[PDB]
Amino acid sequence: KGEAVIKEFMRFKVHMEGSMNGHEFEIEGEGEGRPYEGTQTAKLKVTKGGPLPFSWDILSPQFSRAFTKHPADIPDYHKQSFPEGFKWERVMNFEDGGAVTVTQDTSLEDGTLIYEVKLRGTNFPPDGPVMQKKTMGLEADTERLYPEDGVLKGDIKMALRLKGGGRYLAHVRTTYKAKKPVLMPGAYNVDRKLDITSHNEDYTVVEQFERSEGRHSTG
Repeated sequence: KGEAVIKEFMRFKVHMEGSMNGHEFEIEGEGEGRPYEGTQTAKLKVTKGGPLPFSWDILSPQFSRAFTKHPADIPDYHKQSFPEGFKWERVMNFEDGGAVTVTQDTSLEDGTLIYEVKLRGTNFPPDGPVMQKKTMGLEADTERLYPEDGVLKGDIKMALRLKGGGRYLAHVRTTYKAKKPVLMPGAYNVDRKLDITSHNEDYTVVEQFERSEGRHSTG
C-alpha cells in the first residue's frame, strides 16, 4: 500500500527504554504531524528514572522518519515501507568521548504509527555538559544520506548549544532499513531543525517540534 497508507495527517505513539552512564530510564509519548509538509510535534513524559540526570538534547533526535518533505523527484524511502514499516540503528559520538547507540522499530497499528526505541549512552564525563544539563537545544543540521544494499546510510554533523555560549559537537551515523524492498532514492540531504517548545522545570514533561526537508546535494 506504501505512500497511500501515510496520510496528510498522522499520529504516532513512542516508548523509549534507555540508560545514560548506567542510569536507567523510560519515556512514553505521543505525537502528530503533516508527513508531506515535513512538520511534526511530540509530547514526551518520563515514566521511569526521573528526573533525568542528563540533557534532554541526547533524547530529542530519537523520537520519526515518515515526516520528511521531499521534492517531486526524490522517492521517500520511509513512506514507501508501509504498512510493514522500518527500523533504524544509530551511533552518536561526542567531542568529549560520550557515545550513544540507539535502535528503533517503526510499525503501523490501526492507522497510528508505533515507535519503540532502545538507547545506551556511555563514557560521558560526569562533570561534562550532558550529565550537568548545560546544553540549550540542537542547532539546525543536515543529514547526508546515501543508498546501499536496499538501505539508507546517514551522517550528521550535530551541534548542541551550550548554556553561556558555544557549541558541543557530535557525529551521528545511522542505517535506516525498510522491512520490505522499496524504490531507492539517490544520495541526498535532509535539512532539520528540532526545537524544544515547552517543558516543566524538571523536564519530566517535554514538547518538541521538528521540520525535516529533503533536497539534492550540489556536489
